[PDB]
Amino acid sequence: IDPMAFRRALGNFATGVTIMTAQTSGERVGVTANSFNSVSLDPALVLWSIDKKSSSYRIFEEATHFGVNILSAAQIELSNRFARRSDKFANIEFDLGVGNIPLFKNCSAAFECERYNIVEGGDHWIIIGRVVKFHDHGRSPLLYHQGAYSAVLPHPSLNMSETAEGVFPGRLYDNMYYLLTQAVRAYQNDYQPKQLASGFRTSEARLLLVLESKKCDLQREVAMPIREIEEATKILSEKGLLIDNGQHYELTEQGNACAHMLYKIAESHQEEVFAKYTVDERKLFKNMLKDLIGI
Amino acid sequence: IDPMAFRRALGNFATGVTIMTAQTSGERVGVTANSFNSVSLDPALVLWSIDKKSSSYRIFEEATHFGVNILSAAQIELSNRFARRSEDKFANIEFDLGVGNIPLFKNCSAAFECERYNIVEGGDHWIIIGRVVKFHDHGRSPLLYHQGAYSAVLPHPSLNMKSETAEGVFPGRLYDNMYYLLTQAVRAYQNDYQPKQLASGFRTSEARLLLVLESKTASSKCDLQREVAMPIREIEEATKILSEKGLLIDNGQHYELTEQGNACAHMLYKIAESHQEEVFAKYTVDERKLFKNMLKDLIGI
Ligand SMILES: Cc1cc2nc3c(=O)[nH]c(=O)nc-3n(C[C@H](O)[C@H](O)[C@H](O)COP(=O)(O)O)c2cc1C
Ligand SMILES: Cc1cc2nc3c(=O)[nH]c(=O)nc-3n(C[C@H](O)[C@H](O)[C@H](O)COP(=O)(O)O)c2cc1C
Repeated sequence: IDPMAFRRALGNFATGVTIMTAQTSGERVGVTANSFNSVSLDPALVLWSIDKKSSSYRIFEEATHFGVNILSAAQIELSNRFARRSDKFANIEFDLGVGNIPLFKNCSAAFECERYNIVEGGDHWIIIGRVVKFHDHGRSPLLYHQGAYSAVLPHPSLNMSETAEGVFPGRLYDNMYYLLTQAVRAYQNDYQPKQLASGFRTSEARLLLVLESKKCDLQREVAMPIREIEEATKILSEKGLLIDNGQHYELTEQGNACAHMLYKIAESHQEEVFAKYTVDERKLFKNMLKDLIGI
Repeated sequence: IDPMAFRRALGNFATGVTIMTAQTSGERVGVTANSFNSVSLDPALVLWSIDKKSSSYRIFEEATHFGVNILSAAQIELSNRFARRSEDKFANIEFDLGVGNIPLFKNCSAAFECERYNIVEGGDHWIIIGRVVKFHDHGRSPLLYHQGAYSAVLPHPSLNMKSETAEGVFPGRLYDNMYYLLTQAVRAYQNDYQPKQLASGFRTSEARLLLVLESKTASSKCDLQREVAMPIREIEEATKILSEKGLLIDNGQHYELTEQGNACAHMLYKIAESHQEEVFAKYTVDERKLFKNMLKDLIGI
């Protein structure tokens, strides 16, 4: 099967973002990884897949301990730093655990592991580690879905019911916070099928909407790692929507049209339901939304 | 180390929801699993961990193929059905057959038809590695599982709150749309509510139960599972923790919150209302009333 088409199919499985750290001596490594997952509770075992050609596996193989840093939603810069080969720990504060495990700050969780055993896994090494100490902080996590960073949309869905007061799960869910998250649910249920029908994934749409206006700068605006940007710009170039002459990325006439239609789709739901309101009422709704954001 | 405290710490790593299916004959199994993850591209290898006490591993060990069904956000009922041991999980459940008679569900985000590659020991679980021979890429909005509760994906990249120009706040000039303003409003609200809820020592599973049980008592776990969007296993886990804190009473008929539990549910309500009441205080009562009615129009209630 095609490796690229398979990697893009794996993007449907949303995961968190972890950073695997280890230190021997003074040799230190930091690898951003999303192949992490749990295995067993007794004993406490976790695994993750590291590339066989990664220049960091030698230090993971030499060190007796490695750490799993569950990144929070406010650690996108920390994810991109430990995502490209480099002194990755330059100007990066961290603490040391058992086995000199580099532990970062403001993380959602951390798992200090002893190296349990390594297993063959195709073109990767499956590193199994025994958790000897963990940290449960509970901060809002960072997501990685379809090659783009996202966040978790909280609150359970509402019963779409019998009574007007029975729509909410409880009587206390009639709050502004719950109404905002459920408005995004109803909006996402209307926009996502329309974007998918046009053959655009999340990585493709974010680049069309950004490049239509005006690699590190682009990485910080679309919230996508460099590896996913290079992958998506290639796909957009195959569809005749982008030209990568070597200097920068520019959308074609065909690319600018697709970016504007994605704007029409993201506005079709609000324009369809707010048609009964006046122009001043719709303008007030945006001004009150900006007051919630802070702009 | 404590297994329970360790399992709760594992909830910080948000994952999607998959259902592992296999069929031999007519012997059929379906296990909801979030331990799934990718391994290798060449060859295409994926793994997941199945419990050693699972009554379905024997059929997974016998069958030559098993499937990974990536569930979508509208498949919470399908996740809970295949989340409890039953003799006929596929009753009144439509599905198709792939290679090796792999049961494939409909309306999923993605699917991975795999041949049984190798099984590896993994503590109290079996690590099943499978080689992907066929996949389906649909791209639907996925179902999330974080801190023992079902959730959805909050899209769109964050906006630049520290820029010079007013039009430079958005990543592009086309991001000034109502969809983006709604998602970024939830970001600003979550950044204000989430740190305050954590300061009270309540996770997602605890907060959803406090806000639901405060209104009415919950008799059957099947109904409570459908309202808080949490599997039965997490409800029994969280109601115990709320009971340790003196916030819940399980008399045997129905879950009931204590007066201390009712207090914690009200304080979570004030925190969820503090941000809007603080920024919308300049608006009139009719303007704030219109904002809720226009939000309900977006939802459909
Ligand atoms: C979101 C994300 C997930 C990643 N997951 C893995 C992974 O599971 N295994 C791996 O070897 N590299 C993964 N990488 C790439 C690592 O950052 C990798 O260490 C990087 O290419 C550095 O290469 P080096 O270790 O050879 O120096 C991931 C990168 C990103 C952005
Ligand atoms: C969100 C979620 C994720 C789960 N992940 C796994 C898993 O990765 N491995 C596993 O063996 N069971 C997992 N389970 C338990 C399954 O629901 C499993 O089907 C259940 O224990 C019954 O299995 P049985 O039919 O083999 O007895 C998970 C349950 C839920 C709710």
